[PDB]
Amino acid sequence: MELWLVRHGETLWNREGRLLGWTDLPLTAEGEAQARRLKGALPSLPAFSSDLLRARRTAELAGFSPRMYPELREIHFGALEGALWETLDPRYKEALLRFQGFHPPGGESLSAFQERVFRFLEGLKAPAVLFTHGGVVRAVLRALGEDGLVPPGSAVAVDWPRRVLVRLAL
Repeated sequence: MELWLVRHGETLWNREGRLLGWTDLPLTAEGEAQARRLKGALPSLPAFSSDLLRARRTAELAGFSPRMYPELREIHFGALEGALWETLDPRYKEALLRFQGFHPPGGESLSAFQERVFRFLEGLKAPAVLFTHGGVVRAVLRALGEDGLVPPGSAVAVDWPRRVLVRLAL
């Protein structure tokens, strides 16, 4: 199934290297500019979006009218929400880089997070555009044997659950 995964535009914490999960931060002005540049560049397929403001806003500025689904949320960081990556305990930093053995205090385990993400993808019947988060895009790309680091406000199309089709960044 052709799926477009769109990472929302820049937020202040995305700039400052701070963990951003369920904290409902808004897009910065450049984040909004990135979202607007997606309008007309993405296929006009039905859209779905995380219910977090930054994702909803990105969908809107991109010219879409998404349905809101919590399953598309970034992973909840719990007590690590907003945590400065610089002072993050190396134990967490390493687990985040490897994308394994990570369960932030009071947040979601990486296993529960990826299960709800992939479960959601399994429920799609036709190609669609998913406005979501970096963690979600990374989970999908990694499962497909590619690294899932993409820039904010960019998109990647995949032929789930087989391979990646194209990476769109502008």
